[PDB]
Amino acid sequence: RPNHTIYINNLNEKIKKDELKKSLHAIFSRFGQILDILVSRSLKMRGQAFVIFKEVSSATNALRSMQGFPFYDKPMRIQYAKTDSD
RNA sequence: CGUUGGCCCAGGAAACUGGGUAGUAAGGUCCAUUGCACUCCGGGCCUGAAGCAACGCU
Repeated sequence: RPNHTIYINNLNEKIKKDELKKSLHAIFSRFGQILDILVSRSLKMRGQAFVIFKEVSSATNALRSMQGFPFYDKPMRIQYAKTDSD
């Protein structure tokens, strides 16, 4: 069940928040329009991020073509989210 | 509050960018976490900032 944004985890716990998004935007800017990419470093939200797309088309593509993309030396694990208040 | 300069932290090869003007932001390190959020927030230790000027606006 596809969704505007996507949920990525297995991300590099050690990388700084602001560098992380930039790093991400770069890797996904090509798929469509990013409404926002959400990045937290708390205990619960860490090693994981939500990037929000313009349209559920980019997503499926991002997801299809980017699974296990070795990113900061670690294969990203990508999912469709479940909500996002756009 | 704001704009222009300073100055401090962070990024950068720079130009330039983000933020800020207290044991806090930040730097280092060790443990614990594979974790679904949208107002934020694990723990230990030794380190650890600048904190000005002119002008303008209710």
